[PDB]
Amino acid sequence: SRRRVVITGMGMLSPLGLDVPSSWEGILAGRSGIAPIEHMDLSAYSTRFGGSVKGFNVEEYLSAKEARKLDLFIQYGLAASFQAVRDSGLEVTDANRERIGVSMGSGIGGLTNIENNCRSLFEQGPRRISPFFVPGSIINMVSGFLSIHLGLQGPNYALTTAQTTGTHSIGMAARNIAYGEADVMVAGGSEMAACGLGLGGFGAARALSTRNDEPTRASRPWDRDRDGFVLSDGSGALVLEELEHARARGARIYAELVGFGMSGDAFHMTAPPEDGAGAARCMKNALRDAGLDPRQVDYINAHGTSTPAGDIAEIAAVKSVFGEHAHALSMSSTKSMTGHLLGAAGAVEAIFSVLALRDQVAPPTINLDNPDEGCDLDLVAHEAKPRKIDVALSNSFGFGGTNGTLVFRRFA
Amino acid sequence: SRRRVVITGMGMLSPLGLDVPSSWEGILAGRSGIAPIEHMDLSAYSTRFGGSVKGFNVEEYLSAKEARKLDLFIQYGLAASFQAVRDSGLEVTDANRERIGVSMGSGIGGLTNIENNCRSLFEQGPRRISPFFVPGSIINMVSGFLSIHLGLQGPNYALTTAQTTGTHSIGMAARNIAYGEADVMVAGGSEMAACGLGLGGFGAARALSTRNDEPTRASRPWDRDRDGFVLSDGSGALVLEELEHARARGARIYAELVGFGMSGDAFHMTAPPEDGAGAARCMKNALRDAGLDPRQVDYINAHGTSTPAGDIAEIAAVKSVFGEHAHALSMSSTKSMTGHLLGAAGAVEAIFSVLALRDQVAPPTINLDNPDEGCDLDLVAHEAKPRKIDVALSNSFGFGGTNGTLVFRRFA
Ligand SMILES: CCn1cc(NC(=O)C2CCC2)cn1
Repeated sequence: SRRRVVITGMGMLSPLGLDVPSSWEGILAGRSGIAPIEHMDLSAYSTRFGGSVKGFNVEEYLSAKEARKLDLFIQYGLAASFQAVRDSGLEVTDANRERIGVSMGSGIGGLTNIENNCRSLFEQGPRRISPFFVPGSIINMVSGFLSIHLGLQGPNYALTTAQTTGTHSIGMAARNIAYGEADVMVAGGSEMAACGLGLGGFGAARALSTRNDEPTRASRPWDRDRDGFVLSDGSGALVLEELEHARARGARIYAELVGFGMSGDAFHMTAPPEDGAGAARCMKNALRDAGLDPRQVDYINAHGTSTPAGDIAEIAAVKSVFGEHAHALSMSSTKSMTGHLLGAAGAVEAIFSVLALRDQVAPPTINLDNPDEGCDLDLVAHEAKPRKIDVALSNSFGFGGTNGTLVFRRFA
Repeated sequence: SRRRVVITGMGMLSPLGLDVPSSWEGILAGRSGIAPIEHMDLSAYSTRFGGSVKGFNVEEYLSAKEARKLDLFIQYGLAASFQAVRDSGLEVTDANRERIGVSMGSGIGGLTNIENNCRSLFEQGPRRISPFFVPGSIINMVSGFLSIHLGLQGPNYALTTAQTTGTHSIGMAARNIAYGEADVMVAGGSEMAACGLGLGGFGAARALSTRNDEPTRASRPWDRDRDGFVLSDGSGALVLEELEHARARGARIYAELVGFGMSGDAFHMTAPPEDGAGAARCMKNALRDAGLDPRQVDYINAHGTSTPAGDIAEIAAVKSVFGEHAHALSMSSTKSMTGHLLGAAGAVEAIFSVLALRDQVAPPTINLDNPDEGCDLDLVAHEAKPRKIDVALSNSFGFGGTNGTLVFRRFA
């Protein structure tokens, strides 16, 4: 047997806003957070734009001195985590601190810090490298710093599954609670890969949109004129909680997390199979885990990265899994607005999936001006669609053919 | 309901050998793998030695075409994974490929590749960053590449929990099998952090031994003259398999994985608490998970980093958990010989713990010339000790106060 898991707290930094409600207001208005990247010379680069977090004040969370020790991706993950825990109303005590853990991940981790410490090393030598270089750059330090700050003594770990990180982080945290290893987990992901290395690295692979002239139109999932993904920064964190634990303290419950699927494509290092066999296996695994028929799914938050092969693989996967229900569900890519937060994508998209349930509205896929060949599903083109949503899926597909699917259900 | 998990295959690169048997012969003979580093000029560094993998031939494992794309930490993790899968005798088929997954992690990942690409970026511009920069550096690509080349379609993920990574990776992979999410997992870790940023960043924290003039004596866990950890490179991988699956195919079973614990110190970003409270909580969780009397523990493969505070915290934790039985068990640090493989430490030490069970011998803590105040347990000083071992425990502790413990026992 298995315990039930609900969402009692959410937190976010995104290109749309410095918290959940501002981000979500942008999402339902079809607003783009994409813009040319500032305070950075990108002349030599084929991509000059992305989704930056705008106006982030780390001193709302940390002293300047503790903030100086940490890469931006860690600052962003801590901000989302602190928001989520505050939003949950949870009181940590000696009676429960061993039952409260953290799993906040990242796909790429501390590139900005690595870049700045490379500058020191090359020019001046190793004696200029910061003493906090390692602990301030390693991916497990969101989980680490959060546990130390809040006194959390439960399971403490971090996933790194590239663009699947946030989805796997939340799913494996839900398993920890379901199987009695924890009663509460803070789970999600964070990313800040807008350094030369991030834009240069994805740029060297020709993976990014190069629509420098119209950055807000660059992320156009399933549109025939798409030319790759848009790199974005930020963080998402959820408070996952055992149902009886949440009820006993009178928690506000957003939604129930009923299913989690994982699969490997075993296909290609960076490309998904054109038929989306791996994504179909992963969604079937998640629905089986939830004890739900494909027909019960109402809303899918796609991975929908705006890459040629990825977007078409997801259409094929949804048609394969859902058959005669494939057109009845609504599927949208919020990456059309936020761009691709890499390891944080799954985290912010799980939050948008939960709010789709709260508000009974499918967020839009903006920029979907000319659907590509066979992209004929309800992709919620251009504008939000109020509709019935009892069951919402959130899919992530990443490098190494790593797949994750979360299934959320309305709670009443 | 919870299934039993056995070890059917093991694989390793270490500073003592290019496979498990060669490494283990070095362990039982008290041999040091530590020597001045040859691959780069460290005259400006305060530490100029570590545990290198000597004479690694990537063309035993990978085409020159695949190998050139991948950071050394990925090559090492693939070498160990391939060894472990071959050692297991498992045949991958259409009938079982969806039930076989991988969880190979790293603490730091592709720091050499990222450094070298940062050098190209700063000197030559973004168009000289490798197209393989991202997939060839990010931590999840051991799991990814292994899945692509063996056709593993089970759970595909990667942990990054600093010096706890290998232990967490193996434990969580065992839970996947226990709970029915997979029947087989390849799990462990790999590390190659011996670049300027690695040695420079740990050096900036004054965390490394600076015994440059006697490298083989630098790693001296619980010795009063210890002055920090020794940085080492390599990989460990285990094939974990559900018991009845292993029995059904007539697998050779090395041992059973009976217990896994995790805990967070919630104390300090890098420092372990002096009393080892988090390590004690972690071990108690693992022993309760294994349904054991603590008196059943015969051998402990310590974390044993050769740091002043870490080594004494572990003594305090073992005394607190085992009481009078702390005086009857044997505890040793194989890091005395291998140095600290960081995210791979828990993986090679899990293999050493299984071989302690196979061969009924406690590996030595070499260099333990003068045990420090309170270090009065059986620490197997200097020479391997043949003894009865029914139950072996492997401990890891890392930055962020993250703790893992694995419990293995003989299988008959
Ligand atoms: C992918 C090719 N491959 C090569 C190995 N080699 C070994 O297992 C031996 C070398 C030490 C033990 C396994 N797979």
